[PDB]
Amino acid sequence: MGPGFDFAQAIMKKNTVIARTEKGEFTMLGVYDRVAVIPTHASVGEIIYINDVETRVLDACALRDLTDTNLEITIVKLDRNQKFRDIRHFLPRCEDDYNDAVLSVHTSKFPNMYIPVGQVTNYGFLNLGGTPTHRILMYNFPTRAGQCGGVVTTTGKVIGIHVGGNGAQGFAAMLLHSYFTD
Repeated sequence: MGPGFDFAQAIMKKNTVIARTEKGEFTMLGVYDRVAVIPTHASVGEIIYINDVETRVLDACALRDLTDTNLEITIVKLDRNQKFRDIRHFLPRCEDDYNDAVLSVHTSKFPNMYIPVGQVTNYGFLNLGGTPTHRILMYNFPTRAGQCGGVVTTTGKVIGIHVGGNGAQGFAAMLLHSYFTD
């Protein structure tokens, strides 16, 4: 509908796949080469389904900060025959608050879904499903099951992936440029 939705659509149309684990279907953001991200609660194993195709997992790393606190991001390298467009130059370098964000989801259940979530707070600490978690972004939208892995963007920046909600607020794990240096 406007330039925020334009940037979000450009990311969804080239840099997302549908990932399926034993814990469900997730929006999965591809970042560069065969490297993608998914919420750690997806419990990625040795094999994952990517757009309903059986795919070997070459590496999976559940990130934690240097206090050994959960970040809720798993970085997955996929045994896929095709690379993602490199979007690392759209990742923020530092923790920050944002205005006017969009949460975008693409699954069998929720195809082509875009939500204007508005103002995003650097929330920091969250007890997420009983797990102490750091680098959490918060938005005041009643997100639901089915939105986990959804991409949070502003114009020009890919800032997080949706990892939970409390019925009134939604929560994303930050993406930082430093997670994807090679």
